[PDB]
Amino acid sequence: QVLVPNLNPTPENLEVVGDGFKITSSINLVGEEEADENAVNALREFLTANNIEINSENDPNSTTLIIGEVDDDIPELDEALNGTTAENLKEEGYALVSNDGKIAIEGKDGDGTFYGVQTFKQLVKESNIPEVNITDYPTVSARGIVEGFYGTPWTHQDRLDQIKFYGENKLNTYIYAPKDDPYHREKWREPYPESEMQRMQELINASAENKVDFVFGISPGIDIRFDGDAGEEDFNHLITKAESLYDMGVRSFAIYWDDIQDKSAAKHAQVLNRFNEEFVKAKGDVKPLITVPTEYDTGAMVSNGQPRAYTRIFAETVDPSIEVMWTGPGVVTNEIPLSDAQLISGIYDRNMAVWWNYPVTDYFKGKLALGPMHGLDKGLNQYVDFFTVNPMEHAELSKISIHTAADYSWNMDNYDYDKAWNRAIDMLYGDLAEDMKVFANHSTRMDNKTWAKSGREDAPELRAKMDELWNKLSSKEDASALIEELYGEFARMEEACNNLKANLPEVALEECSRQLDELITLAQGDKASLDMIVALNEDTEAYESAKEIAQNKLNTALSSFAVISEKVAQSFIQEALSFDLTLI
Ligand SMILES: CCC(=O)N[C@H]1c2[nH]c(CCc3ccccc3)c[n+]2[C@H](CO)[C@@H](O)[C@@H]1O
Ligand SMILES: [Cl-]
Ligand SMILES: [Cl-]
Ligand code: NA
Repeated sequence: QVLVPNLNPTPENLEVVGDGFKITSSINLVGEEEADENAVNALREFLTANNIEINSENDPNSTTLIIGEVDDDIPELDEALNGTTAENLKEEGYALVSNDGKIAIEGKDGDGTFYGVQTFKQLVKESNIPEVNITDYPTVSARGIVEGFYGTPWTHQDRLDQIKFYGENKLNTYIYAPKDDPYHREKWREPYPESEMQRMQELINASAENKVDFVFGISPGIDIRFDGDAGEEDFNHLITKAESLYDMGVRSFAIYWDDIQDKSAAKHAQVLNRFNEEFVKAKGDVKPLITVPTEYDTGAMVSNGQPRAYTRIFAETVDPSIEVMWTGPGVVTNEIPLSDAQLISGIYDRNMAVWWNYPVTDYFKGKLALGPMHGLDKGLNQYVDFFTVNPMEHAELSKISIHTAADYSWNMDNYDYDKAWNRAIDMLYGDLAEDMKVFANHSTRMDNKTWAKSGREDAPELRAKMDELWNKLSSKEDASALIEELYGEFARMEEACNNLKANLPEVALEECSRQLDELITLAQGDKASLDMIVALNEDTEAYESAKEIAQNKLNTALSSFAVISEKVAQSFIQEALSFDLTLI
């Protein structure tokens, strides 16, 4: 009576200054004429979807909804806001106040109005709203996804659905750069045939409608020629390419030099500098060029606190107005500490862009990455102004991690990874949220066992409980209470997974059915591992029997393509098998 609903992102400023109130079958619409075009179509769609009519003219008594910019200049808006303004905020900023009856939305620019609507959309529940005073704006100005992974590229529907999802969580950047789109890279010189072109146009259109900058990436580095007529012919292919995507409405571009053998720092930068001049600037309404250098992680870029040969020359040749992306201290790493970003930003003498390789799983596909942004410094905004994550080829399940990235990048300072993660699953899964948390909590840590690792540890509280069990048994202390609690945990893993199998929407189930079965198998080996232990009671029969099962469950898990809970549910079984409790 009446609480604020989960919001994503977390708005900069929000306080309850009322009990909230129901919105009528019919509201008062004021401002649609002036307000941002896209912010309004998003309103009408929400309004439609929710059995909420727009008054052909006033009252009664209707709930009063008022919307527009600050340029735009309306009377009801100001009285409505009644103290609050979006006049002194960054681009994409807005204000929202729901005053008993009244609902006021003004953004600084069209962008912020649209976002103000998104926050409205999330605030209303049943027609009920809370009374609140909101001023909101992003920490980082560019926030989004780079579809840059290896593997089957997102389908065309996948992409439209992501692009909508991005609008609703205030992410504003989508970089188009699938490694295995032949035309992005393997055949970069070549024009998209007619029907990809048709499909490409809808991406673009859909993106503008959701205030998403659609960025067109190209990766010519495997075979591009730099010198003489060969270089002219090739640089022209780049133009031809960008032009066609310009002539479709694209006003951002990226040119990527990652994962190639040719380390011609000077030549790469010169291609970029040429494009900045001949395309970007000659066009006037194209956003800054974005690039990744062939050295794109601190280990590859730096030695002894100083740039390496390639990075040094790249840094000094490439135009200041160009956004350079780096991945952090490693290609797939635990963290980006402030000190890493300071270092990299120093070398390029600019605010940097991040290409963050999580939740992407192309380098270890058996595992789904279902955790929150983790390990990224909460003061990164000091040196970084462009933050994107590289997602899984699994579009739907990627949403959980992307959800958290939206809150990290929009409200960096207050970002809490555990709360963000919970919110994300709550917001995305509804009645299934609790069961989905159980499962996903075991699938957050990525680790290919060699060079690639990132993410929150899997099921950390269970892992500490397993640790305590071993400490009490090696000490020869009574552990029956804990043993009993772990039975409940393992039983609850299997219960949740079964509920997920039978009730998940198909769009999500098809991405995780194998991993669901993997956690069920381990939960059963976990349970059999406990029996193995209780069998303490010098019962050799029950011991051999629970042992062959624990061992079979483990072996099934080890053999299976799906990977989950390596250091927790799976490891517990190997820990239990090696705990020799038969000694006298
Ligand atoms: C910043 C550029 C980047 O990360 N490029 C690719 C990239 N390069 C690398 C390291 C190089 C590599 C490539 C293939 C096989 C092993 C290692 C890892 N990754 C990501 C994670 O797999 C891929 O998704 C990216 O497309
Ligand atoms: Cl050459
Ligand atoms: Cl496996
Ligand atoms: Na800068």
